[PDB]
Amino acid sequence: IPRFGVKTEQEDVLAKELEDVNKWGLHVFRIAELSGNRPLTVIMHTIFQERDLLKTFKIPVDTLITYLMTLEDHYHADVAYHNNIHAADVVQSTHVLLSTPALEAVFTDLEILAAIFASAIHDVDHPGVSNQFLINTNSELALMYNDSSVLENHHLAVGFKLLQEENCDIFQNLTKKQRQSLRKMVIDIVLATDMSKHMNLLADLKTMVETKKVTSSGVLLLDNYSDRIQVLQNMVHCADLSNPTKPLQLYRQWTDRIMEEFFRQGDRERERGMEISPMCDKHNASVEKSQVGFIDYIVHPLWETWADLVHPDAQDILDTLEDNREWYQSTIPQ
Amino acid sequence: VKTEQEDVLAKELEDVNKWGLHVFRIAELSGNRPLTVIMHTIFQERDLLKTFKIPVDTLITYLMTLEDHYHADVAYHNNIHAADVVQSTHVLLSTPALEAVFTDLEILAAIFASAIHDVDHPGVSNQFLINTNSELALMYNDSSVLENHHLAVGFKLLQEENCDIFQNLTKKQRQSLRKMVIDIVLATDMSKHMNLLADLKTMVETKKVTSSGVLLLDNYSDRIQVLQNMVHCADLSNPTKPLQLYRQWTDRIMEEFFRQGDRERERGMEISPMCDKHNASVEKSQVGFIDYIVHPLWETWADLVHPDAQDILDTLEDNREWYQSTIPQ
Amino acid sequence: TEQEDVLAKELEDVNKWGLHVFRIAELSGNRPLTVIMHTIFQERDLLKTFKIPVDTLITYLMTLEDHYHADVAYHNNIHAADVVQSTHVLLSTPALEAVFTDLEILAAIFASAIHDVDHPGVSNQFLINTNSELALMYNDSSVLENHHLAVGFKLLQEENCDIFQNLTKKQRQSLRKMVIDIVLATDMSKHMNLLADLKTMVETKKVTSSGVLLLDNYSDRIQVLQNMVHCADLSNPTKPLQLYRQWTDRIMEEFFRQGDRERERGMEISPMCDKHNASVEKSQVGFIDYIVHPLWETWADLVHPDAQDILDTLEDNREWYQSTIPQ
Amino acid sequence: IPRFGVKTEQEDVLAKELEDVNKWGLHVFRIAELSGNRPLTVIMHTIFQERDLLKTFKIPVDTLITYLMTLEDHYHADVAYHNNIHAADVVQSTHVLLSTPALEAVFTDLEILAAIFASAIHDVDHPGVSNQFLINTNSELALMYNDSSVLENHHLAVGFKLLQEENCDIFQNLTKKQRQSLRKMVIDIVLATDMSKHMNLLADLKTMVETKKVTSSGVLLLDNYSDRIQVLQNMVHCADLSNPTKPLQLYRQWTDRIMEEFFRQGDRERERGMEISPMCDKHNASVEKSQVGFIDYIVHPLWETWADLVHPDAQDILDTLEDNREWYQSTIPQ
Ligand SMILES: COc1ccc([C@@H]2CNC(=O)C2)cc1OC1CCCC1
Ligand SMILES: COc1ccc([C@@H]2CNC(=O)C2)cc1OC1CCCC1
Ligand SMILES: COc1ccc([C@@H]2CNC(=O)C2)cc1OC1CCCC1
Ligand SMILES: COc1ccc([C@@H]2CNC(=O)C2)cc1OC1CCCC1
Ligand SMILES: [Zn+2]
Ligand SMILES: [Zn+2]
Ligand SMILES: [Zn+2]
Ligand SMILES: [Zn+2]
Ligand SMILES: [Zn+2]
Ligand SMILES: [Zn+2]
Ligand SMILES: [Zn+2]
Ligand SMILES: [Zn+2]
Repeated sequence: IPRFGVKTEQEDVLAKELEDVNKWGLHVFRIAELSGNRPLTVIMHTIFQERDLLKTFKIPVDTLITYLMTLEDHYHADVAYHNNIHAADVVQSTHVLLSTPALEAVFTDLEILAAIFASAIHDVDHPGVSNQFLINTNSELALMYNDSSVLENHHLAVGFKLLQEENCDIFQNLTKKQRQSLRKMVIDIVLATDMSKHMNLLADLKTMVETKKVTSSGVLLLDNYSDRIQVLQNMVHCADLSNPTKPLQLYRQWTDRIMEEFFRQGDRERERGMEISPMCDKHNASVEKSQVGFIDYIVHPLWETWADLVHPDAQDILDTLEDNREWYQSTIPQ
Repeated sequence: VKTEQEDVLAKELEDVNKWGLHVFRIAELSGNRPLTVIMHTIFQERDLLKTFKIPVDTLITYLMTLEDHYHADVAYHNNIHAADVVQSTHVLLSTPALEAVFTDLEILAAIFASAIHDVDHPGVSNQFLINTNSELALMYNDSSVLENHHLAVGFKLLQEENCDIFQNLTKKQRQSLRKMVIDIVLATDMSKHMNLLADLKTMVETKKVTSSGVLLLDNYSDRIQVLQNMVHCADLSNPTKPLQLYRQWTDRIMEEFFRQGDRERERGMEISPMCDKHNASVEKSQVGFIDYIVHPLWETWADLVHPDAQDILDTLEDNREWYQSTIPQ
Repeated sequence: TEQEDVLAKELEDVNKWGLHVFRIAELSGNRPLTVIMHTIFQERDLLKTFKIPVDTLITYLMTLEDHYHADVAYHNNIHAADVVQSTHVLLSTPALEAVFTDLEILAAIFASAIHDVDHPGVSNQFLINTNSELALMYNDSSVLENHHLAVGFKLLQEENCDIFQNLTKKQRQSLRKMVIDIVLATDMSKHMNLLADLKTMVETKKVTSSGVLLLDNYSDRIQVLQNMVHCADLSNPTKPLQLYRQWTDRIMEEFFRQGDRERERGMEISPMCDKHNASVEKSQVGFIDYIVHPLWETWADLVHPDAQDILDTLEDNREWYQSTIPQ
Repeated sequence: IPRFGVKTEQEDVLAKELEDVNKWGLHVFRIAELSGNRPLTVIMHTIFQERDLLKTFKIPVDTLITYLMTLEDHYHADVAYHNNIHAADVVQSTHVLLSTPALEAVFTDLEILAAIFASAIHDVDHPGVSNQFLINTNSELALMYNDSSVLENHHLAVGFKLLQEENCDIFQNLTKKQRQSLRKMVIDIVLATDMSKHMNLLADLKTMVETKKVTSSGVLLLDNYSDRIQVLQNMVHCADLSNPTKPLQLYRQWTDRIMEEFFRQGDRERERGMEISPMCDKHNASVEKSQVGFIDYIVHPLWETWADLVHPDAQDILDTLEDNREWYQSTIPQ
């Protein structure tokens, strides 16, 4: 995109926007336009360089860029929510959560690499429909994964498979030991994004906040793998369910996108004479009531528990959530 | 009772048997279901549901399912191109020179084959899939990767819930249908164009017609060959359509080609031919496409059903001039 | 006929815990899974009940059996045949008499028949360490088990093979879910947590007035079915010594081959797979003590006292092997 | 790290057997027993060392052995004919044919590697039944490959797929251009092994013989890829059909195996109520007539043409073929 070794006017504007990668509330949609619809590539690249992950894991730059573009190319541009913009956002969000004071120096570079790589592939090749819809139509995807976390298993499978395309193996220089460890952590994290796992994921997290233990600096202390992976699973899970905690201006865009996607599934289900899934009926919808419900039963209980784990780090995020809830509350038409 | 969108749609569907159907218009009016609507319309028109005892619901379900597997984000190789090739083949099947030459099964094969010939097309060429070591290319050994895939997906989609539209055909019919469909779709791979055309010419030079001018086809070989070229012509019929339609196709294919070029540029790959938006020649390209591929093909087909395709050759030669006089200097 | 007079005679034990499966494999021409599944389907009148054409059932069974590897010493068609017949008997246990619908009975038996289809003779960890296509497809999670399910269902799609063609949509979805639930439960890594939940059920155990076990909701009925097939899969040590020793030789042969493969490859040799540092005897006793017995003891406490003659046979076979531990 | 790729205390007896690696009639069955059923791994290792392919293409020793073991592991031990022994034999036979005087210095190292690799993977994961059988039972395999060269397309896919297992990428150090060339040549060679392409192949070979050209040296002239790949295809095709041209003792063993595999398909076809395939009915078998017919209508016509192409290099191969043909003839019950 440059000319004579100097940034283009667009690149410069993009570079200036990217300066907020370490802040909750990055203008992720602005970055998607500026990057020519390459939010996931540019943001992952910026984060890998910010964290010096290329040197640490000897990842050639071109291989990194080639894989990222290939990964992004596999997110469907025609899907309203579960696309490359959602992935870029979950990546950036995870990146911010990883740098929380309460977790400073808690994770190794490899665990950090896993949290981020997992965030980047967690919804790749999402068809824009739920597991249940895939299950009810006897799709081969459902047949292949025995109707269990179909999409999630698929996202993982594809994320790894793309490492094999020409000059795409960003892990070519890791030892078998590192790769097996990285791989197990990424799998554990992504499978934990299947909402059907939510309740139990939160139950275990609350419990961890009970036996919780720290140091004289308030920094968390995680004994073994079981505790460290649990924090990472919930971290990415929070990032995936962070739309409601973002400045309303961003949140509203996420709401329109998820509803647009749900409504498309409802239309397809109606055409096919299937029962219209919950919240996927544009003729009997309550965008405001549903967002309030989403917040009261899932998002608030999750972030509240997280804010507790890293208290008081996630206070502003928690305040924003509660504020956005009241805003949606006051919007319900009587 | 009316419902406007319905009157305007059903009205447009009235041209289903005519070369020049306003397919883009039908796509809009049907809420983006041109393949479902047109296939179904055509299936009724030819009385196909009754002949092969295809339950309506199963057909509609399979059609929407198939249509759902064409990519909405692909400018050219999407559900609209599929619908067009289907309808274009439906017209070519009714040409006088072939009157009553094909059985109902063979008619079903040419149409189903047209419906799935490009399903799940990613918007990029075989060579791009090969050069990047895509899972698809490795699976098909770099040979007609996409075409093999289209077949595989088209058939596979029959196994989804209430999607087996051939559930009442016999093992004999299913076997015969499968083989014909496979032969037809694999023939759409452009790398096989030159040979297909040559082999077609040799057939015209043995054109064993009747007293009415109706072609004669004995063995499966002659038969399948006409079906392969028929579908091949349908697939390559954009230029022979009313200028207003042809122009939309041209804009669509270029959008897709340029998108591939941008992809290839991003990856540092050599930009494929006619895929560089910075070094384009839309007008010059189209003219060349017509002279070296489309016209040579259509002149041969019209030479097999003479004079059934005169208006087709005329519209072609006309658009050929329109784009030509559009060449800057 | 000179053969079936012997076979059919041997097949008269289908309902007894100790059938001579090996001899049956001989007499049937290495078709124990096809034969035994056939008998059991007639015995329970499953063909007429679900309107399964005879030709279709047999074609599928043969197709299914053909996908069990003849070169694998343990995880072959004989293990499959045996787990089927064993699940068959466990379903007739008094404490469960008339507790399961025919669909459920179908699911349990079908799940048993396909539970190990296309087993390569090596463990999930081996497929994982080698970056095999199977492990990459299933994200190193219950790799073999997911595969067994996929192939089992997939083979229904072959010529004249859909034995569930005449089931209603509801029956198909129900069966499908249950078969998956069962087979995924046979992954030994799920053992500990599957037994813990079985015991928690043994405590709050409740029966009907007729005595027969009272199975409330789906969660309770599937969990009982999961553990049942799991018991059938780990039944070898509870059978008569003669049979049991044949299984030990077979499992050890398969394990040693895997060990030899890991050695040629400079891979760490898996536990009990090193033929140069073997302990066939101590291992069977340890297998019986820390896994098999605890499982069959919790099952005894569930269908008490139905699983009595079996549990004693287990405790005896242990003594025998222990008396063979060198030192 | 052992001497012949695998460990064996019979190493001395194995070494003596492997001395004939460059000779037609190597005791392949004997080598299989001595290598612990690793004839493919041992023979490929020996050939790569002799041709110096590891050095030329920077193939790490351990990567090659791991791949060969993996590849050999995917030939089925329960299949009597299409197993690792047949693959080892075809590899070795192709190796001898590549060394024929009439072809000296004609092929590049890359083309030699392609011919040998293609021979090694040409029948991998063979089920022991024909393409026709897989097509008539609606096998998943036939569906994936639209009933066209089902087995052959699969042999190629598996052979290439296995390069992705841990430490199995023997082509990791080849440039992109080399990898594409090799891949195209291997695909072209293996697909030509489908017997349904036999007549076109032969007819084409005869044509080339008709206008055959030799250089200033006594070697064949091949300009374009088209003439080059054609010779390689016929060469491997000849190796695949070389059983009848080997010392009778070896030939008869091959005959028993193929018949055993054919009858197996025969029994399976009758169990399922299928029409038994030709030469698969153990109840109506004429093993001797069949071998004679096989030699008269397929093998001899092919080797006769190959002999002319490399005249007089394969004169003894042809002489043995005729001696063996008479042996089977005098074995025909009357
Ligand atoms: C901010 O919007 C949302 C953002 C993200 C999600 C996740 C994506 N898919 C899910 O099931 C949860 C749901 C949302 O809203 C849903 C809750 C109520 C209606 C839709
Ligand atoms: C309407 O034009 C076109 C319409 C359709 C096609 C087919 C789609 N892919 C192919 O390879 C042929 C090409 C066209 O023109 C191309 C040739 C020159 C420029 C683009
Ligand atoms: C009859 O023996 C056995 C029978 C069955 C099994 C199951 C099959 N695969 C498993 O992982 C468990 C293990 C046996 O013995 C093993 C335990 C110690 C050595 C081998
Ligand atoms: C050693 O003989 C044979 C050796 C090799 C083959 C090839 C392997 N598979 C084929 O289809 C051909 C066939 C043989 O003989 C067959 C032809 C007549 C009877 C069997
Ligand atoms: Zn998701
Ligand atoms: Zn997500
Ligand atoms: Zn196409
Ligand atoms: Zn097309
Ligand atoms: Zn198992
Ligand atoms: Zn088992
Ligand atoms: Zn072959
Ligand atoms: Zn072969």
